[PDB]
Amino acid sequence: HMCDAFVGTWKLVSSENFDDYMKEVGVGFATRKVAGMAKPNMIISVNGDVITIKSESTFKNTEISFILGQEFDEVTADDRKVKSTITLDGGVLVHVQKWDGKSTTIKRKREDDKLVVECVMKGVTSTRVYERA
Ligand SMILES: O=C(O)[C@H]1C[C@@H]2ON=C(c3ccc(Cl)cc3)[C@@H]2C1
Repeated sequence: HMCDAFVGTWKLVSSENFDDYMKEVGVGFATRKVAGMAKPNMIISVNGDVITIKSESTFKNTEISFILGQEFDEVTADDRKVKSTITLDGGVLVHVQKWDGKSTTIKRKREDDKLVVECVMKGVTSTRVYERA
């Protein structure tokens, strides 16, 4: 019953500062423009110890499956090849991505009926709010 309140199908309803987050990460112009238009659905499921997070949009479809605390390799929507580790910290899914000596952290939390996603790279934060689909 690990992660029960995250499981389901979620739709993006608002984004703030995502262009600047993508800039900070190193995403190029054309990818930022197309990625920034997307209104993904995020589909979270759990089977035993394995959590799966899918993101589907007109821009890209991504899927990760993982065990908490156990590093895995991820190809991000912008084609970075990163090493990822996801843990639960006080009810928040904390996702760290490492690549080329760089690091970004993505937090996912349940707040009221929303799933709030906070993406941080150095001093730049973006907040993306999802609602149940
Ligand atoms: O809303 C979300 O799912 C957040 C968390 C995800 O993890 N990485 C994202 C990302 C990075 C670069 C690009 Cl170009 C697009 C998307 C997603 C944005």
